[PDB]
Amino acid sequence: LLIGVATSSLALHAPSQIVAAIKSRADQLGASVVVSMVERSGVEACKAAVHNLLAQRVSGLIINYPLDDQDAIAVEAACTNVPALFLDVSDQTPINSIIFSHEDGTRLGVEHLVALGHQQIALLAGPLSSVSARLRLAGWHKYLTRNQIQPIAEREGDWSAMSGFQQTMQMLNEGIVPTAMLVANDQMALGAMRAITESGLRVGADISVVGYDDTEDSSCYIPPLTTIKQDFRLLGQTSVDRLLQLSQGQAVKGNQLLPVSLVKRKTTL
Amino acid sequence: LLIGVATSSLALHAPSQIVAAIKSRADQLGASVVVSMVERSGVEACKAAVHNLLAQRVSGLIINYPLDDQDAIAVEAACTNVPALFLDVSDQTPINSIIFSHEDGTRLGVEHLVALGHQQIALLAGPLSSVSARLRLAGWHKYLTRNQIQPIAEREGDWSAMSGFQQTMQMLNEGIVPTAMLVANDQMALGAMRAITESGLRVGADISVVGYDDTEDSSCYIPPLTTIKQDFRLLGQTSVDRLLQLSQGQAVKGNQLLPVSLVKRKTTL
Ligand SMILES: C[C@H]1O[C@@H](Oc2ccccc2[N+](=O)[O-])[C@H](O)[C@@H](O)[C@H]1O
Ligand SMILES: C[C@H]1O[C@@H](Oc2ccccc2[N+](=O)[O-])[C@H](O)[C@@H](O)[C@H]1O
Repeated sequence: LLIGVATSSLALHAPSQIVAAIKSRADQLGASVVVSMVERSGVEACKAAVHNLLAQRVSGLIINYPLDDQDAIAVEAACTNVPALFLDVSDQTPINSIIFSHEDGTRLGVEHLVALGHQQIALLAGPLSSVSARLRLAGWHKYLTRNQIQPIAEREGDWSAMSGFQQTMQMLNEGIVPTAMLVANDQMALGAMRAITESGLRVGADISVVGYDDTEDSSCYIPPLTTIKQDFRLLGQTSVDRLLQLSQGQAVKGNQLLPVSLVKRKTTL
Repeated sequence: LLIGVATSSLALHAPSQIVAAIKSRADQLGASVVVSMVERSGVEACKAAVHNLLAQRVSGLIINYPLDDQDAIAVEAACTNVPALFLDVSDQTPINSIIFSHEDGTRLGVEHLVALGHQQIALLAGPLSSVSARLRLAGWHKYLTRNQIQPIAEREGDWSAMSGFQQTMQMLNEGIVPTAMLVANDQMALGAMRAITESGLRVGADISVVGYDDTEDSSCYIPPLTTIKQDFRLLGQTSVDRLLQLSQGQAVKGNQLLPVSLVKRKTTL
C-alpha cells in the first residue's frame, strides 16, 4: 500500500534509477511510494531518515543504503515490526536483502578481460565506506588471483564521474599505464574514458574500460561502455512484490541474490 | 517542519540534484523532506500525487512538475491551504513561481554561438509538453531571430540521452549538418555528441554543441560540454528557504526568477 524508500543520496544515477523503478512497479498495482533520502554517510544517517519515514506510517520499508553487517542489523532492529527490505548490504548479512551477485559481476569482468589477452589491469573502486564497493573490490581480487595476476594499480573514487577523471588521470601521470581498467560504476568510467582519451590514448584499442551497472546513460558514452548491467527494473519489481507477500506474512524469509550480465560494447578489444 | 516535493521522474538527472539540493537546506534548517514521484506525463499525473504526499501532512509543497498555464492554478487550488511553490511553470502565472531566466539562458547560448561565427544552427528541443522546454525553444527562437538567423533544423526529443542520439541521427541522415547545435539539456546533449562523433565528425570542431543545465556529469563528457549552468544548489536554498518564509505570511508573492550563466568548456572549441 504505502512504501517508504530510504536511499543513499539521489545524486548518483544508480539509486536515482532504483527509486524510479521501485515506483514503476508499485504503480503497476496502485501502491504508493514516498522516498526519503539519507544525509551522506553514517548509520545514524540511515536511521534518522528511516524514522522520518516510519513517521508517515509507511506500510513497509525498502532500505537502499550501503550498510555493513553490524549497522545494517541495527537499522532493521529499528525498522520496527514492519516489513523491511535491504538493497545495499552483503548477502552474508543475515536479514532481509536482495542484492546483485558481486561474485558474478566481478568474475565476468576479469573473465572477459583475461580472455581478451590483458595483463595490466588497473582497478578503480567505489569508496570503501560503501559495503557494495568493498565486495565489488574483493570481488575483482578473487578472480585476478584465481587467475594469478597482480593489478598494476588499484584505486578509490567516490562514484562521481570527476573522480574517474582526477584519479584515472593521475594513475597515468605516474607511468602506471594499464591496458585495461575495471571501473566500479559507469559514472566513474565516464571519467576514466575521458581521462584516457584526453591524455592521448584511443579508448578500447589502447586502454580498455569495463564499467559496472549499465546505468541508463551509458549506451551513449564515447565510445559506448562495455559494462556489467545490474537490472534495476527488477530490483525495482522483485523487491516491491517481495515486500508485498512479505507484508501479508507469506515469505520468503532471507536473502535473494540477483544475477548479472556483461553488456559487451565498444570499449573492450 | 516537513517539506513535500513532487517531481517528474527522478530517472532524469536534474530533478535529482534539485531534490538533493532541497534536502541540503532542509538539513541545514532542521526540516525533514519527503519526495514523491510524478508519472512523467499528464496533470492528472501530477496532482494524482501532491495528494500522495498530503497523506503525510507536509508543512509545505515544492512542486517540480512541468505545468501548463491552466494546470498551474488547477493545482495550486488542489493543494491550497497549504503553501506551495512551483518550480516548473512560466514566469507568467499568478502562482508562486521560482524559475530560471530562460531569456538570459537561451540568449547567452545563442549570443555565444552567434559571436563564435555560426550561422547554421540546429535546435534540439525538450519534449514539447514540458513548458520548461517550450519556454527555451522560444528563447532560442527570439534571440536567434534577433540576429536575423534561422535554424537549419528543429527537432523534438524526450530529454533522455538516447533521444539526443536517435534525433541528431535522424537529422544528420537527412543531410543536415549544422556547425553547432543548440540542445535542450545535457542528458540529451550527450547522445547529441555521440551521434556527431559516430557519423564521422569531430565534436565542437565540426559541430559545436551547447548544453543547458550543467548537471554534475557534464564536466566529464568527451569533450567537456559547453553548457548553460542552472545553479541547482541555489534553487534548493532559495525554494526551501522561501517555503518556510512562505508558511508564516511574511513572504514575497508572484514569480521570483533567478539567474544562469554560460560555462565555456571544449564543445565550443
Ligand atoms: C551507491 C552505488 O549504487 C550501486 O548500486 C548498488 C549495487 C548493488 C546493489 C545495490 C546498489 N545500490 O545503490 O542499492 C551502483 O553500482 C553504483 O554506481 C553506486 O551508485
Ligand atoms: C524536465 C527538465 O528539468 C529541467 O530543469 C528545469 C528547468 C527550469 C526550471 C526548473 C526545472 N526543473 O526540472 O524544476 C532541466 O533543464 C532538464 O534537464 C529536464 O530534466
